[PDB]
Amino acid sequence: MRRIAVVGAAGRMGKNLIEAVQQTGGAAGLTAAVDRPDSTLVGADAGELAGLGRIGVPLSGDLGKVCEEFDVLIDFTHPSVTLKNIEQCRKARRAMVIGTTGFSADEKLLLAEAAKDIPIVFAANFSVGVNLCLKLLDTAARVLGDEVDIEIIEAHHRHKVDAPSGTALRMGEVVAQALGRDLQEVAVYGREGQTGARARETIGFATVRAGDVVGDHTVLFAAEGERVEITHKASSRMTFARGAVRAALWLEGKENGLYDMQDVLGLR
Amino acid sequence: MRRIAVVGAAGRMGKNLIEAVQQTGGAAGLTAAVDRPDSTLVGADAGELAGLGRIGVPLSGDLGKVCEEFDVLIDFTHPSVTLKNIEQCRKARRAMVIGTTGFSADEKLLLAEAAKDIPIVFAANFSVGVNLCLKLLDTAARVLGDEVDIEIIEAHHRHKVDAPSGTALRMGEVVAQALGRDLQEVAVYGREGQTGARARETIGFATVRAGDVVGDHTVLFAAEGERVEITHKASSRMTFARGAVRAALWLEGKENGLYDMQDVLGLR
Amino acid sequence: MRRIAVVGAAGRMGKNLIEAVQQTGGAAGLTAAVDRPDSTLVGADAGELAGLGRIGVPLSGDLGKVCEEFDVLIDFTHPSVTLKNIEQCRKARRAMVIGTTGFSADEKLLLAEAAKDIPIVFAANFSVGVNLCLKLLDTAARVLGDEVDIEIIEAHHRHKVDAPSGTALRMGEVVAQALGRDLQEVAVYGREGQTGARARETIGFATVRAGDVVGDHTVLFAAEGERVEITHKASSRMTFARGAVRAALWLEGKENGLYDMQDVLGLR
Amino acid sequence: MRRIAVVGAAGRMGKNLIEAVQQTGGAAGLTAAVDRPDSTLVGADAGELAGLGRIGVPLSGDLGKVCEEFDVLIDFTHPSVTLKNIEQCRKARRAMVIGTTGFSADEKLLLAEAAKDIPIVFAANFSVGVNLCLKLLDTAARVLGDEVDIEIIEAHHRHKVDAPSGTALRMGEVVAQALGRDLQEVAVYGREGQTGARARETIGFATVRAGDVVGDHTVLFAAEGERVEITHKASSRMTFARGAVRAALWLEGKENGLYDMQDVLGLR
Ligand SMILES: NC(=O)c1ccc[n+]([C@@H]2O[C@H](COP(=O)([O-])OP(=O)(O)OC[C@H]3O[C@@H](n4cnc5c(N)ncnc54)[C@H](O)[C@@H]3O)[C@@H](O)[C@H]2O)c1
Ligand SMILES: NC(=O)c1ccc[n+]([C@@H]2O[C@H](COP(=O)([O-])OP(=O)(O)OC[C@H]3O[C@@H](n4cnc5c(N)ncnc54)[C@H](O)[C@@H]3O)[C@@H](O)[C@H]2O)c1
Ligand SMILES: NC(=O)c1ccc[n+]([C@@H]2O[C@H](COP(=O)([O-])OP(=O)(O)OC[C@H]3O[C@@H](n4cnc5c(N)ncnc54)[C@H](O)[C@@H]3O)[C@@H](O)[C@H]2O)c1
Ligand SMILES: NC(=O)c1ccc[n+]([C@@H]2O[C@H](COP(=O)([O-])OP(=O)(O)OC[C@H]3O[C@@H](n4cnc5c(N)ncnc54)[C@H](O)[C@@H]3O)[C@@H](O)[C@H]2O)c1
Ligand SMILES: [Cl-]
Ligand SMILES: [Cl-]
Repeated sequence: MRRIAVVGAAGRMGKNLIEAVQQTGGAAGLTAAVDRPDSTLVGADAGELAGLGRIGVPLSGDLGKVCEEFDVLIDFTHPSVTLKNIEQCRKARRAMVIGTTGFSADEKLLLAEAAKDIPIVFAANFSVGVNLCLKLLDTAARVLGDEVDIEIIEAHHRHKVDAPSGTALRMGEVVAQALGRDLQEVAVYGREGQTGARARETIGFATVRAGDVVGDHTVLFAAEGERVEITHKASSRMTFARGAVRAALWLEGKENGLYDMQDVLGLR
Repeated sequence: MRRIAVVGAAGRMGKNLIEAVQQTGGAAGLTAAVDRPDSTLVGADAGELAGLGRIGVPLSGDLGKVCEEFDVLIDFTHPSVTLKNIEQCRKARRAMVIGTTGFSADEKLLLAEAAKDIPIVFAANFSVGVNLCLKLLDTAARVLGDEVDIEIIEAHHRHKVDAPSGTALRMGEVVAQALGRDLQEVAVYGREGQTGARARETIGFATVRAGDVVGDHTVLFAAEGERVEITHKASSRMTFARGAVRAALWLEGKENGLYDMQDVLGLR
Repeated sequence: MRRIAVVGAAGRMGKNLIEAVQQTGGAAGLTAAVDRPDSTLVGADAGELAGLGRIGVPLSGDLGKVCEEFDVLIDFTHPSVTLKNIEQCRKARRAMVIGTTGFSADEKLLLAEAAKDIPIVFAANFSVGVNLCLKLLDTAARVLGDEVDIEIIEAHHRHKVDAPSGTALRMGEVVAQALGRDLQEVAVYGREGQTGARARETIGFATVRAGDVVGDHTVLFAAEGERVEITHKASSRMTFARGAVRAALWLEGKENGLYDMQDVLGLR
Repeated sequence: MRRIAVVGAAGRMGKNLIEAVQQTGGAAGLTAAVDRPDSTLVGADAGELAGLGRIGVPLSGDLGKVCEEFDVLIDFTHPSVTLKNIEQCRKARRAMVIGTTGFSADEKLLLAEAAKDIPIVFAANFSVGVNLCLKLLDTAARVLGDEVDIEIIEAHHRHKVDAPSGTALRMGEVVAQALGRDLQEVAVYGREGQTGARARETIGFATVRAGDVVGDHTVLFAAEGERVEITHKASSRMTFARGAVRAALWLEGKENGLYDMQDVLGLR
């Protein structure tokens, strides 16, 4: 089977990753789990810590002591940690799946550099469903062309501070690019009063903020006689964990390089 | 059976009214149809003109010519026309259903003045479903109270000039009044950038403009653990015609006065 | 403030109840938390156990030792436990909110008996949104009458063994009763092949089983020209916890008796 | 401009085709309109008959009379009629768009035989959105694989006789073929009682019959953490007419052969 290590294992995503690894059924197995060296959770069973049954893998504090018991490392931590993990995995010639965000430009260049020596999957969004939708949106925009009005409707919980969501904006950009438009020029984010007849080129954003919604995204393509909607509904962050594990498996037998979920899903 | 006349019978709502009347299964029947005396369609069968089979009712040009041949007049024309229609019905002591919009405050007083002598149903919206939703919203808002975020999502076709719709704003007003809020003070019509966390008092409007959508309206009430949605979808203007016909039957036996659809539907 | 005890505090619902109590903001406060006497969690902070900050209330093993530090007891345990709690609360003249399910008929009679001496809220479903929807459905069915086709669409996760859900069936019964129909006679649960034109009286159930869906419920009322949909979407069991806490507060100053959520919500 | 003739011009699709042709912004124009020689509508303007302004094209009764006045014939009539239409177009060497349904396997061979001499677009469904969705479904199914539960939810009006729709079954077949399943073996059309936990291979159909719904189709792909939905909503039969007109323009310059909408839309 595929031997998978998880670093940041005691974290929110790390716990989800442990779970998604066990849910592959002998395709993969957890062989290592690493968190902070100064963590009082060090020594505890990684399975128990994630709310699962006892797996038989203790939480350890140093990737170096276990750096040879795995085939691939999945990393959802913090840039300063991932850089150190990159170093150890590169030296040990082990593949990586990196979900950590917030890398600086210089920190990013290190990723491509390490990708000379090891195969890496690096993605800002590991959701299989979201990445699939991004491809479907490109196909739909190209087929439907300038016949349709395109509107992006999203809902998120009452605590979200940014609107529209990063995902909605990305969907907007996919559509804009497919139709040769500049999103920033044609985007509308609200409507109040006498707005007038809709321009065909407009990409409209209707944004709902309410309750505890994890994240709903719909792109509507509407013309006379018909509507097409492509919709993603998230219920938890397990979607990112499952996509990371898929990436970890996909990496088996792959040439050195820097890949993303479009590669993993065969959508590029 | 109930003898129904339709004025503005060649118009958009007029044609729908003819169809809605004929569809009553024999409870009612069309006995007169009037449009402009100006009309080139004068003489043509009312059924044929509405795309139905021949009904046996020619399109008349003068309400006065057929004044003594109907129990109730349904009027979807124009304020100037209705004000004249009213005086004729008032003198002939005939009941009216008035769907015409755009009356001044003074003219409404004139309608009421006439309603002293005849029963009249006068409503800004004759859709049974929309008026029902207005009542359901008041109930929902009172029960859920300040615990929920309330968002009003609507979609209309690409040629609609005003946003949010009059129906969406009315839904807004119903919820605001139930919760003791000033809609103008708490309404939000768009979201862009760092809007920050949502204030509970906010009534948000997310408005979609696209394709040929006749009119979709949803009110979302959201809190931790659950969403409640009250939704109306219009497929054609037949919804208003059917509601007007329901009013015309309801008027039978009613004492003089000025009524609305909340009276007709018993929602008051 | 309102002093609230929670029994079954270490359980799934008990943990949610602790959380919903703290989320009232001085309207209520947790003063006691009881679970199994033989629990090794006894002594631990009820707040910490539920994943919250330290509340200052230890988990105890016996309601009797604390039976006077609270105004109302919320109980989500098991019938054999609740019966004992009923006894202690009755003697101490303390109100109760009972969410425990699975009572036998004889066990139920004890509830009504205790309700001679104390005020009790007892409900099979403590969700405010679901109970609200049940009332809205009655209003809608009565207003729309035999003009509409009524269809109940629900979705639940891939592990649910019963179809349609208990909630969908209850919604079906509300509608059936409102229109004077027998649900069992008019219900349809699937459609395959040449089913023919739809009978107006039919109440249709379209049931989706997929993924991890917690529970979506929609009642569609459809006629020519329009659709009305009343929809409840659950995201977690916190909805039941929040409704129980509302009941606990509602009980303040109430006469002895047996109440349900229709009373709490003022919908009866 | 492209010279388009419509046969069955007085029919339901015929009228829609006339409108769709006139709406092309001058890319195309109607030059002939044929219905039964039997027709009482013979002589009437094609625009007027379709509820449009006078177009200047009288309804003809014989395809042979106008055989040399169009580049492409759009045919939505009846198999017996189309088989004759084909031989005339074949001899006049005129391209065809055939929307007529209900051909035998032998007659399809005859269509192909004719397609040896003229270019023909022949499709069971001319909606651009529906055909697009068929392609998106194949992509979605291949990417998501055996990880998801796949459910097909559709709604149609109260007079539709067959369930699920032909479009829903086709969507079922697309997904089944992508995943190497036998649709007949894995399809489920209803759920009642203790159905038990869902098998992953199952393709579920939840079918709604209600009101005047022209046709809503949704395919849900669900797994832990996320739902993906691909949705088509038809508002009128204009969707098929617009697609047929797109095909008629696409045919310009095409070599002889038998084409479908996957060719027209480049989805192959
Ligand atoms: N790409 C995606 O799809 C996606 C999705 C969700 C989150 N993220 C990113 O994943 C990262 C983690 O998110 P989280 O919410 O899981 O944060 P979190 O803080 O819950 O978990 C982070 C873990 O890193 C551990 N950690 C810190 N220093 C360490 C070290 N030196 N060695 C090992 N472990 C160490 C912390 O102890 C903690 O357990 C963030 O960058 C977040 O943006 C990416
Ligand atoms: N209350 C509602 O629910 C509702 C819904 C839709 C429309 N409306 C209102 O209905 C009215 C008409 O709507 P429409 O879209 O049918 O417009 P329309 O212009 O198609 O119909 C107007 C008809 O009135 C006829 N008319 C004009 N002067 C006349 C006269 N002196 N005597 C007789 N007929 C005369 C015109 O010839 C035309 O046929 C507008 O005020 C619109 O706002 C109300
Ligand atoms: N009415 C509703 O809306 C609603 C909603 C959800 C669950 N429920 C009902 O709530 C009950 C609990 O559900 P759960 O899923 O929370 O089960 P759970 O088993 O997670 O929690 C039950 C708790 O009861 C505790 N318990 C057992 N014996 C006890 C005793 N003698 N004294 C004190 N505590 C004791 C157990 O230790 C456990 O912590 C069940 O009857 C379930 O059907 C009702
Ligand atoms: N492929 C698609 O996407 C699609 C969509 C809708 C309908 N259809 C098919 O289109 C066909 C017609 O659909 P409709 O609903 O428009 O039916 P319809 O009967 O309204 O139209 C039929 C028309 O054909 C005319 N006709 C009959 N014999 C004729 C002849 N010998 N010469 C000329 N005209 C003649 C009739 O007079 C009538 O006007 C059916 O086969 C239907 O299945 C296909
Ligand atoms: Cl109500
Ligand atoms: Cl694709």
